[PDB]
Amino acid sequence: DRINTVRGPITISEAGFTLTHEHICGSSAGFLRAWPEFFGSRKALAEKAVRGLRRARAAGVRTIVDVSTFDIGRDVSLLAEVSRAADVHIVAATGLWFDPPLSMRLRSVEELTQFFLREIQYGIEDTGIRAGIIKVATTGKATPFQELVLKAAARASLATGVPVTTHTAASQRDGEQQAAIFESEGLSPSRVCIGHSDDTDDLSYLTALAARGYLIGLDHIPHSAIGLEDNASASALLGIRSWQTRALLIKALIDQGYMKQILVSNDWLFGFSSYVTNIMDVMDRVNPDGMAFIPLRVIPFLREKGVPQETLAGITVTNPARFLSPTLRAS
Amino acid sequence: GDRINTVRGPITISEAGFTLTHEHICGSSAGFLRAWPEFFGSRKALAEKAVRGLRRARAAGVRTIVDVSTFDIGRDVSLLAEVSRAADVHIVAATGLWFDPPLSMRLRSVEELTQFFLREIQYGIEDTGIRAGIIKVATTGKATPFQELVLKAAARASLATGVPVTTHTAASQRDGEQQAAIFESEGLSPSRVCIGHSDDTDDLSYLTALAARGYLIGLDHIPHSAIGLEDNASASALLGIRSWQTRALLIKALIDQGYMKQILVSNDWLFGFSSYVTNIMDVMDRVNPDGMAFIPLRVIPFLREKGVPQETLAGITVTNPARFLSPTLRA
Ligand SMILES: OCCc1ccccc1
Ligand SMILES: OCCc1ccccc1
Ligand code: NA
Ligand code: NA
Ligand SMILES: [Zn+2]
Ligand SMILES: [Zn+2]
Repeated sequence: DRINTVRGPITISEAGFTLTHEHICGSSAGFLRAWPEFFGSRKALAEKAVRGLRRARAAGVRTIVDVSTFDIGRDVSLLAEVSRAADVHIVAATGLWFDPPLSMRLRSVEELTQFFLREIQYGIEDTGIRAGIIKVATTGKATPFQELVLKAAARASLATGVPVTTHTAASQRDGEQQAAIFESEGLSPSRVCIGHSDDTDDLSYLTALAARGYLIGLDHIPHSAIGLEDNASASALLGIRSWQTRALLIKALIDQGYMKQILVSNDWLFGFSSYVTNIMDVMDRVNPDGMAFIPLRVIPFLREKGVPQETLAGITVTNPARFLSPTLRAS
Repeated sequence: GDRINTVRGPITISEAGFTLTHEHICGSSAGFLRAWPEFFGSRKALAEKAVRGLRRARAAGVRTIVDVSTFDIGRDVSLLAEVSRAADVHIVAATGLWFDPPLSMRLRSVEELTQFFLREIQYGIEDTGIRAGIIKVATTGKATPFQELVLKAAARASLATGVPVTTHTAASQRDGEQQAAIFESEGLSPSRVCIGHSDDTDDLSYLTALAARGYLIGLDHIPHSAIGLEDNASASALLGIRSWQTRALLIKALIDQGYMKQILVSNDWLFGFSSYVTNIMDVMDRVNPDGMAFIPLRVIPFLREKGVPQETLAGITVTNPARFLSPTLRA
């Protein structure tokens, strides 16, 4: 009946319109604290995040799920501060992305399970802030270490009921391997969201996963390097497909009957150090709406394409609630 | 330079006294200790262990240690300051980058890295005001492209501040030669550089040639040995099969070749170690129960017994470190 946020537990009904894959800051463990000037200042970053969150809130966003793990440099204190200042619920994550340091990479599945459980059950660091989701990732075939992470993520989810969300190389169909690993651990597909799924047009891939019960994360909607074909780093990161092409995947999935398995987001951020310098500026120019892009542009676009109001509400409110609600497997 | 920066503030050169130049309170990863303190029992337990060990080293005559843990070694300056104060041992903190930088660091330019190192030396680490007194870098064989950038930034930061540079090397692969070339290409004086883990090789030719050029030779792995643990692969790979006596004899060898003024001795010890296999700490503590006190309790006496005069021993353990650590700008 309750979802853990950086301000404490909230009831399922309080979540409202939720963005399921976002970040306050995309960084590295200890980075923000060791070199805050990379972002101007910690204060400047916080203020930027507050402005953006307030704008998203004005557009109807009530909660965001910050899928920043330990290795994405998640700073829960920052999350709590901006959540309170902007009055937006923020769900924190545990798990490991693709940049784990040696102290993590050398751990066993059992040790990692303990670490994920710690963050979900006791709290992140010494803050008492409990994670409400487990984030994992692969970029093509999983590495041996990534397989361990996925297994530990499954074990932690099974013990706590918190869902798992992933980063994929959609092109490479990472989702299938991820699903395989999760199922080998007994995890229900309904507890998993296969992310960045809009990065591919393979509707066969998407639909096959949906059919098995997985949640499909169409969270890269505003990501596009169109108009910047000349910026190699940006093109590499953002792609050359339009936001409309990506958004159309939502309707496609709806049309195929999987409206209840879709999760939409922007995968936006206010600071980004884990890539080339200046990527944030480039991204902000591409999508000035930031996290508000979904409600301001995507939802109206889909409605214009014939998606009914109730399906839109179902996707942005109902689906996230059901996914985030901690749910233990029936015995 | 009339003062050396320590975690408790500046000290005069005379106050350094007997100094261990390559040590660690804890060998970890950025943000690891704060995120998963239970890996070490607890933060409190680790601190207590460190205080006991530092107090024992102090009883044996050690007055200062140089903790060469960088951002990526998970250096926690607050922990260092706490233990320094509780044990009453001076601790010099480091800046630089070891071999496990996260993406936020690895994507940076030489100019960016330079600014980060300067920040830690001139202003302070994190928001603590604790200023680094040394710059740590590393290679493990031929430098990676990023490592070349790190070495160049380290040289630039050293040139602007006067603080020395110390390195991690794959000694048997003669990394010191490439390191030296890079440093020299930036105009850094060899006298501001310590080529570490030099006792890991039996190639005296390599060591004397670097000494002849003015570099400091760090014979800092003296107690590291897996003799008696052949059966333990991880430990063997890490510690080697050469005896502590064989390593200590290199100190004598260099003295005999006329380079007593260019030798720095240490143990490369730690109280916690998460960046390797689990349980490595226990294995190490069994191998060398004296921990950091190994140098003064066993090595100095051993050398004396082999004919090294007291004045020479004092010069190596007090004078050399003082000269090295004193901030010195190029004329
Ligand atoms: O009950 C059907 C309403 C609904 C539509 C879309 C997604 C979840 C719920
Ligand atoms: O000649 C001065 C005495 C000395 C000996 C060894 C190292 C540093 C100094
Ligand atoms: Na919980
Ligand atoms: Na300084
Ligand atoms: Zn993301
Ligand atoms: Zn070391």
